[PDB]
Amino acid sequence: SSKVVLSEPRVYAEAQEIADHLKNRRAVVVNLQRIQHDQAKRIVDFLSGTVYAIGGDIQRIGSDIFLCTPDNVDVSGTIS
Amino acid sequence: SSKVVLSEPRVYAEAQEIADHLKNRRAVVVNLQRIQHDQAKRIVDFLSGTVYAIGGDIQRIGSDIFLCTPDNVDVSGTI
Repeated sequence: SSKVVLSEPRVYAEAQEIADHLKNRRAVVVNLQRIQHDQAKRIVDFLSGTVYAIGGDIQRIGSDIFLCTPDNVDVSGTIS
Repeated sequence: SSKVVLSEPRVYAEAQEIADHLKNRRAVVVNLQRIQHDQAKRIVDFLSGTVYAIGGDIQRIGSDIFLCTPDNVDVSGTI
């Protein structure tokens, strides 16, 4: 019924695919633990701009991993 | 609208609170980065039994981090 996408991007360009998911109202788990760190930063910044624009959110869920949500997904709880 | 719960348990007994969320049709992200490693294992095994019982799923989504879902959440892609 609801859909969550798991994403492990290799290059900065793959952020566009993630943003398309968000625009289509799906949450996306973004694992950046195994990407070049300079590229990870770029992804996160791009996705911050995406979510800012569509009224969603982006939240760190662990070391170099994030949950991006559209406005139709409420997230509760926190991770240190 | 849907709800996703973020959990960072510190003791094994908190796996019950995660299981309650799943029985109530919410996905839970379970970050086991801060718990003792021996106890992480035991949480992950407890949750596999829970999801087995209710027809959901458990998927590793990074180091020491898992996505548990009930049957009403479809997960696509992999990590």
